[PDB]
Amino acid sequence: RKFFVGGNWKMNGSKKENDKLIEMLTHAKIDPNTEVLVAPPALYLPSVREKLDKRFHVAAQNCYKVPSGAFTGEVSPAMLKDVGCDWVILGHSERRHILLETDQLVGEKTNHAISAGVNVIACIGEKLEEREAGKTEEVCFRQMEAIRKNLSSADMWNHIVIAYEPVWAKTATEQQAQEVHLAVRRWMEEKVSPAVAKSIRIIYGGSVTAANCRTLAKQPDVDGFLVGGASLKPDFIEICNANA
Amino acid sequence: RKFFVGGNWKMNGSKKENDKLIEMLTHAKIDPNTEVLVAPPALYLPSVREKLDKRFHVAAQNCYKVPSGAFTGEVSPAMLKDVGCDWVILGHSERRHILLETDQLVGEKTNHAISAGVNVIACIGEKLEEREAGKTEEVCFRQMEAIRKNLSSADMWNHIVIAYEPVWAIGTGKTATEQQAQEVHLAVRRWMEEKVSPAVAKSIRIIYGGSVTAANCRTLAKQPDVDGFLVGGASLKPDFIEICNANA
Ligand SMILES: [Mg+2]
Ligand SMILES: [Mg+2]
Repeated sequence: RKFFVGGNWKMNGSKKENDKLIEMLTHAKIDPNTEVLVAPPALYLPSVREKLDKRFHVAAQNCYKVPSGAFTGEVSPAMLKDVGCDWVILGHSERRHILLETDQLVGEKTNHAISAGVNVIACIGEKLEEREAGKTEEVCFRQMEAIRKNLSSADMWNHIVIAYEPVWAKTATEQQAQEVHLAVRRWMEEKVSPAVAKSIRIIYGGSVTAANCRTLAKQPDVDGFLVGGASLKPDFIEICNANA
Repeated sequence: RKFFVGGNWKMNGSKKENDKLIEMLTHAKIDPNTEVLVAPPALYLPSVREKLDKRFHVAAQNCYKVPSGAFTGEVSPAMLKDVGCDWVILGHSERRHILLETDQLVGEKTNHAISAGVNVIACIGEKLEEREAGKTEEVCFRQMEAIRKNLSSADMWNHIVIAYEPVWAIGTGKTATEQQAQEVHLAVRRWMEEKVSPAVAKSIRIIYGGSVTAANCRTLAKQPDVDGFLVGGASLKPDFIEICNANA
């Protein structure tokens, strides 16, 4: 499985700061076997995609579940493709828990994006009370099932990267991350197919820093990262190189 | 009060379709005393603003309530200003009722946008079951109060346009008459007079955000407390220009 590192800029960006990050990525020494993605705020997606070499993916941080219509404030996968973007992050913990997105909506968006030619980083993860009640697997499997049930065909998994976010984190160890990634992969093996489970990337979306990335990368079922704050700093390059 | 017409493109657009609308706006003949605004999807705000004559306002269809942070998928007013856009639509009925935005959240966003130098079209309106229970004013006043209460000072009303959406009509087979529209606009202006000030009530634009068409716009525009429109589907068509000219 090809190592996959996505930098989620979250609600951070400006012409000035984006220029700095683009120059950092353009001149950086990055392991050629790492797939690298960045996700700027929607306003800046067309410009970042125009300015970055195709070696880098550029992802939206959200999209909706139909190509057009009366949905003020929403953007569709067709618009992403229009501006050269072929990736989207869906179901991020902030969208589920702050902006109130349901499991079903994330699954509907995922199916629609892939149908429109956009690959999906599909995010899952449990909150603190859920982990403490022993429901990590119950919650993660429920979120995964809502995606599985909404896909139009089993080949769509070739266009998904699963991101596990330990929302509950209190600090998640590399052992705790590996434990969930393994459980999710075994779920994929049973509910989809061994072939998909073996090939699908499951990336870790907890706190990823220059200091902990190499230990996390060595876990056998951790295939990369969905990076938060470090994506805005030169440490992102070290994280991109965590598997090398 | 200066007549104000905003076109809400909703989730419709592409680089090439937007260029087509920009050409329509550029070649349109419009009364220079009318304020005209368009609101493209967020991906297209910088390109639309760069390409479209500065005589037209360019608005975001939504934004969030702090300048930056851990809010994946949200954009801030500071980013709007960074790409030259100084307007936003907030509290649109689709965001309230489909995306579940609260009265308080709309008020917090409105305050934050204005704080950043972004003017706000603040949308209000009641649903049918609320209207049939005699709660049109109760609902509209509750929504307005949540905005008022969250403003950092009453001077922020100089940066607000209120849009009344008759959700009870938009979302059903009913049509709101121009008399029904005028009746709500009058009550909202009187709320402004009583709860804010007469000076603010006299100057604030209250635009109608129901079904606005080439066929009904002139009758709606002549209503004394209707100061313009927030246009939906017709904003994507040449009919938008007739609506921009509805008061002349
Ligand atoms: Mg021309
Ligand atoms: Mg109707």
